[PDB]
Amino acid sequence: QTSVDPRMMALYTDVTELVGIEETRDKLINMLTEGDDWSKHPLKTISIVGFGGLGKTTLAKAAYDKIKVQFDCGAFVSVSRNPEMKKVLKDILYGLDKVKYENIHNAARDEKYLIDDIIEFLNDKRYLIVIDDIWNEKAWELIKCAFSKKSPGSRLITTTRNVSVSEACCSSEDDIYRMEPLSNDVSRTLFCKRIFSQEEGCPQELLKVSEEILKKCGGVPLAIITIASLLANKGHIKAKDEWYALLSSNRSLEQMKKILLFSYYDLPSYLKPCLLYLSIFPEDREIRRARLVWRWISEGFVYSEKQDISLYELGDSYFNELVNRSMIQPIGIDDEGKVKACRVHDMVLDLICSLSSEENFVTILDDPRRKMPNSESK
Amino acid sequence: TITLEKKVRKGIESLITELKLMQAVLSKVSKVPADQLDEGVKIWAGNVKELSYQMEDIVDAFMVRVNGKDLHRISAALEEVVLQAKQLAELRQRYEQEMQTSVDPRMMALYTDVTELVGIEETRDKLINMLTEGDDWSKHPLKTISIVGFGGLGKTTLAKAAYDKIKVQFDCGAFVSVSRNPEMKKVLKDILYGLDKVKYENIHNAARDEKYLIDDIIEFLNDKRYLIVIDDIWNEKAWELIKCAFSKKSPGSRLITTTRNVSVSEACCSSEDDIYRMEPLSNDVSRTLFCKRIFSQEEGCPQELLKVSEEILKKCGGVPLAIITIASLLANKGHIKAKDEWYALLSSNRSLEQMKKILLFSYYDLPSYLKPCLLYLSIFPEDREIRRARLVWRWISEGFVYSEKQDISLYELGDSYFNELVNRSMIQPIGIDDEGKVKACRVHDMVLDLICSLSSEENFVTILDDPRRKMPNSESKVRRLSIQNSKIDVDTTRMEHMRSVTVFSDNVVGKVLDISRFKVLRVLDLEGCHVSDVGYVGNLLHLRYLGLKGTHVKDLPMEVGKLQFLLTLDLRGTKIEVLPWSVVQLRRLMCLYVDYGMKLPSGIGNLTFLEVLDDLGLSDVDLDFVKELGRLTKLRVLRLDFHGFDQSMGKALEESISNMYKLDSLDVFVNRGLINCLSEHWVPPPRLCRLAFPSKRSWFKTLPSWINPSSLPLLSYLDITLFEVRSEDIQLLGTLPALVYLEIWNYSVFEEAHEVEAPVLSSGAALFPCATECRFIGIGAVPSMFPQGAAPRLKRLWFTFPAKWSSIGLGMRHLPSLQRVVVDVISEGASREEADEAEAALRAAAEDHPNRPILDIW
Ligand SMILES: Nc1ncnc2c1ncn2[C@@H]1O[C@H](COP(=O)(O)OP(=O)(O)OP(=O)(O)O)[C@@H](O)[C@H]1O
Ligand SMILES: Nc1ncnc2c1ncn2[C@@H]1O[C@H](COP(=O)(O)OP(=O)(O)OP(=O)(O)O)[C@@H](O)[C@H]1O
Repeated sequence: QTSVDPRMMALYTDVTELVGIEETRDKLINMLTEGDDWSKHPLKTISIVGFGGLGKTTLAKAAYDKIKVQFDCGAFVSVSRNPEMKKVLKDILYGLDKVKYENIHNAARDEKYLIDDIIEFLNDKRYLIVIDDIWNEKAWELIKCAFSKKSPGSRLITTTRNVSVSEACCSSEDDIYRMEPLSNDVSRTLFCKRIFSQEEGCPQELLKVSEEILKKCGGVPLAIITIASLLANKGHIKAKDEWYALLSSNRSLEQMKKILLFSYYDLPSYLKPCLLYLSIFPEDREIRRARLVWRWISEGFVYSEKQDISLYELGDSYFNELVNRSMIQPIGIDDEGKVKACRVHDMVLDLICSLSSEENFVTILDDPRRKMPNSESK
Repeated sequence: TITLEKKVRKGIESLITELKLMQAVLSKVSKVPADQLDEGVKIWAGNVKELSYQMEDIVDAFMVRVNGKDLHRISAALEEVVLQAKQLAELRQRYEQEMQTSVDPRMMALYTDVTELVGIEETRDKLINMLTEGDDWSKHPLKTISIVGFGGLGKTTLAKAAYDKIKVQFDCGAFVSVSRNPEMKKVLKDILYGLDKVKYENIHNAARDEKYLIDDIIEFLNDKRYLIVIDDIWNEKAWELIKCAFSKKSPGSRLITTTRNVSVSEACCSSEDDIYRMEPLSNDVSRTLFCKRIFSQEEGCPQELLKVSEEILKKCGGVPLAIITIASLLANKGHIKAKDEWYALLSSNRSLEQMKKILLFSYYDLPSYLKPCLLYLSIFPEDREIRRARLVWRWISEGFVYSEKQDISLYELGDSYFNELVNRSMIQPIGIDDEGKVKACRVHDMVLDLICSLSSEENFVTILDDPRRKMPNSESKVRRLSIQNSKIDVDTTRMEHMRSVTVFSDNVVGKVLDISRFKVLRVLDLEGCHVSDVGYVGNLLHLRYLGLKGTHVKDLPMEVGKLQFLLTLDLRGTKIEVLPWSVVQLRRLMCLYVDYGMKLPSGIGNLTFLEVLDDLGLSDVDLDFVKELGRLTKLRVLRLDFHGFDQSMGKALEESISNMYKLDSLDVFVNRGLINCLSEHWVPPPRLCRLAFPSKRSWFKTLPSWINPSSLPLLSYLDITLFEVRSEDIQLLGTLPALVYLEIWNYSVFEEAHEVEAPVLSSGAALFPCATECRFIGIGAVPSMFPQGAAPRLKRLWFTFPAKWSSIGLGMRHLPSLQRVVVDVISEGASREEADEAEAALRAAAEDHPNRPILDIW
């Protein structure tokens, strides 16, 4: 049969296991209400952006559960990558009132009548609605119709991985919240709590390997949690040399890989090679963009049939699109007014290296790891 | 050599069958919108198209040229093309692996805010008045209104506005939309659910046939007033079925329908007064919409942008969809773009994709045999207008028009194709031809861009402009070429397989390119160019259309007799005087345009199949010529000149004319004097439909006797100048059944010194059925002409009135439909004091009429 989205179980995680939410939760809550007469201003929309595994839907869920009391009706809907609009509208309706629209998932009407139902139900009410995991523009363009009328005091929240989608949702660029990774102390406490759960005392021999591992994670809660479960080995903590072996180099790991690969399976077909090409450069350094663009043009990944196009600006567009989908961190400003360099997360780099190795796209030569392929003549 | 002949025949028959199959497949493919095809099928279809072109060329070569060398070349080409076909088949089979739906883009527009519509109030109130129209509207029978126009014009918006405004004064209503390929069950369920959301709340899950749903609708509407809107009807069967639910009679109920097709609207409404034709916005309204959309708050356009703004607004054409999309494109909500960027856009995103997808519905709906005929319009320049006869003859020459019936003329098929294109609101017709049909046509500019892109993606047509649209980067096989900017230079050494060349340049460099190398041509069109002489027209052997109009050609090579296939030969405005004799030997020839100053050779009787002959000389000609004229039997248009023609032999000419059974139009031009032909006891052809004598200085005597409505049952046009008109001559014209148009001159009033005599009509009613215009130039009377109310369709009247008759009444209430009157007064007999008296009198007589026509005294 078909499997279920691995991100669904995370909605049933206990609340006493979240480390550093209070600050961000209260900041978002203040961004929503913001005043004493917030219940008299026009409808507002907030959006949250970042890369996968950063903790967006967790924060939205926290704020929603905290302040849902001060409204009349609300819902918490999730849109996937390839959505069916009927399903989304039925989900909204069933979330607004479980009794009246109890059998709404069996009705067979088109989108116009479902939108009319949503409009009629929301007349003269304050509502708080969260829409999750939007992946492109058409979906929002259609769902926006149900919130066309004006309603003083109502609020919308959306979460996404794509930046242009967030610019299209919100009106002002002050209504965008950018998720950012945890600090070092918070990450360390999460780690300890996750593994040394009760002692919360790290032995000394493990300190420096712990620090290098935490640096490799980068403050992303998903990676921290998965590696902590890997090293926990609930029966027994592993040995120091085994920690070293892991650093140099299961269900949770498969889940993390499957989750991160959503952004790769979503790219247009002409952008997949341009991404794998990043597995040529070493780990932590940064890459000049001009080098990348000229090498892409030389390899033959950039072409068009129009008569009046310059390949340089096509390549630049490809680079900006890769940055747009939150798969690359830009750094600095070039001497011609553009980005200077780019960085890549380390787990993403490992995924890319494995993907590109499974197809003879690139062969790397390190002595400890990644030696010559055993049986390959080409 | 006997064996070779037998083999080539077999190969050709095989190719013909294969061509049929390939065309079936391609037509099947070309229906799917581009978003549902996969790349494999698309690539394979392109290659199949190319092979089809090659095989057509081989078949044509065999048909024309049939010796040893020819048969050898043909056998070689046959073998090669068969091999290529097999190879492509294997290639497709090698990489075949088997391994949601979007929403209508027009749906979001129903949720647009109402404060963003600019100029609705007037049209909205006009439609509302067309619906109610009175105080007792709630007691008249059921009425149906329809709205027509092209896409993006604002039909459903207007319907929605009126509906929301007046829905209160009814009991029940609904707003349903039918798509292109509808399911009738879904439409009926939609109506039911719209009428009552509570009772029929779960109606979309019921599973009954159409009969029971129709019965439910009929039972619910019993004893109620309802207002129902039905949207986006695309053909006739849908309405034919939905009409059954509104079969009973219900006083006070109303229906509205909106559509893009004209025949559908004629089938919905009863009277042609219940049709609303949407028309684009004016210039001021369009400009305010533009500004509002972009400069939203300032509403102040900077000066440097004024003229580019005006050119852009002219290109949009007043269609709200285009205005809105281009305004969003130039807005760039972050920042208004720069002036040079505006220029770049003018010379040359989500909203743009949506607009293209919306406009392409009318293209994906055409029958398969009409899609090429539309793409062919991408050959002509942007804003000019196109003659329809040119189009029709070029379509026939290219091979787009064919049928298997035995008794059909391709000219009327082509005319039907043109009228169908006009019917679907994809072409704007302009003017009236000299044979009673449309003259020219225009195309919207965005539609033109869409057509150009579509036709370019398939090597259908290659255009040559220097700034944009240069030679294709990697293309060795070009079939149809269109030269518009003579600045470019052409290679024309790889273009072996041309089919059609057209030059639009007044420029000298236009005549520079060599033509004798295109050994396979079908259409040569040099109309307007300044070429001087063409001796290479022979040795082409494949032509079908030779268009030389308005060129400086002095004389033709006496080798045109070799072109055994030549449908059209157009010589007008050239400097030719005598046609070469070998012209007689063009057995397949269907159209001959020529000036009356050119000498035709003798044996013209051999040119059977002639369907159109223009401006015969008829001067310095013997009798056997006028007798030969009687052999062209299937001839539908004729024009004569009678210039030097001796009027002693008119009887033979009239017999030869009476011999042509199929015939529609006829002209006779005579300089002066009395016309000494077409005597009485003539028996005109039965199907005649248009007759004209544009002389205006050569009169008939009293009237031809053969004008009785039995001999000419069909007639919709007439133009005669009589010597002296009687009173019981207009009577005979009243007897004529159709007679849409009419124009009579009285020769004695002007050239002689006779005076205007008042004609009186008597003994009858309904004298002029279907007479929309009448110009009695030389004779006039308003009341006594039309007693009891006759000609209840007239719209323009021309008559003369002496000032003597100031002391007959000018009451214009006999005639309801009057809209325009043109008068001229003769003031020498009566004094000025009677003159201004009569002027004010007829002015008041025009003012009392409810329609309030316009006057002109002259
Ligand atoms: N502050 C935190 N403390 C502990 N765990 C956290 C915290 N924030 C997030 N997590 C954990 O991170 C995991 C993934 O987070 P989440 O799925 O909310 O990120 P996301 O932005 O929704 O990812 P995606 O963009 O793929 O939907 C969850 O299992 C959650 O338990
Ligand atoms: N008077 C107006 N002012 C502003 N916008 C208008 C006006 N009329 C129409 N529009 C806009 O034009 C767009 C298309 O109009 P509409 O779809 O009603 O035309 P239509 O005749 O229904 O087209 P189709 O024949 O394809 O259904 C709509 O988005 C509407 O907002």
